Amino acid sequence: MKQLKWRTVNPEETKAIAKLTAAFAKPGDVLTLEGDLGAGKTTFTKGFAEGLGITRIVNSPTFTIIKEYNDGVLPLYHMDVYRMEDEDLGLDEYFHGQGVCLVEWAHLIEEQLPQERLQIVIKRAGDDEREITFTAVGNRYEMLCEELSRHD
Ligand SMILES: Nc1ncnc2c1ncn2[C@@H]1O[C@H](COP(=O)(O)OP(=O)(O)O)[C@@H](O)[C@H]1O
Ligand SMILES: [Mg+2]
Repeated sequence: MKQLKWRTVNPEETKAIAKLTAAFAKPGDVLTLEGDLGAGKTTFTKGFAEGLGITRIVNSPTFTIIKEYNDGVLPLYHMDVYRMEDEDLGLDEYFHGQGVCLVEWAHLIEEQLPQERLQIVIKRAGDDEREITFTAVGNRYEMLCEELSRHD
């Protein structure tokens, strides 16, 4: 309900968690993603997009900050603020829009984030092994983790 944890040994397992998470996404959800470069934040997003029914490739949006995908069952607003110091962008319309936001490196703009979010931390744990921790902030995300673990 408040925290969930997984360990994965390949990118497909990481996408599989994200795929399932997307079944419980609702308009206005904001998911944050943290971890090293190469940890798997964008890989997670690729599986999340599969879960929403998006067929086109979902690649790292590092050099545009934001990428929109509208063909899924819910609009996906994929963000990476790694390069924000070089970018105003009005991320607020997306955060409180009718889609779902996945925000890589979100803590770099902590003060612009909505107070409530689902925080996803991807930690390296050996070669192709990752440890993924969901931390729910807000009743909505406690609700979401409730459903996810029940159907997990
Ligand atoms: N268990 C795993 N989960 C996610 N990615 C993995 C895993 N094992 C190896 N990888 C590889 O690590 C890289 C992660 O890339 P990416 O998702 O772009 O990282 P980030 O967005 O966090 O910088 C990919 O090349 C992926 O193939
Ligand atoms: Mg990335």
